[PDB]
Amino acid sequence: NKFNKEWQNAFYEILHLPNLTEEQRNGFIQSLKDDPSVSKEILAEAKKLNDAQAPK
Repeated sequence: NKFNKEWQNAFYEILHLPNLTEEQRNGFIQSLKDDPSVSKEILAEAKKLNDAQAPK
């Protein structure tokens, strides 16, 4: 199914990633909406970015 539990978990994980600016956050969210089938890969990249942006 297009908007499965997968898609849902990615949305709320990305929403709560701390090190993303707001622009980045809503960018990954827009991608999730524009292409639900790749929700897994969007989530990975968001974590990858969030983690690459921890202060100190």
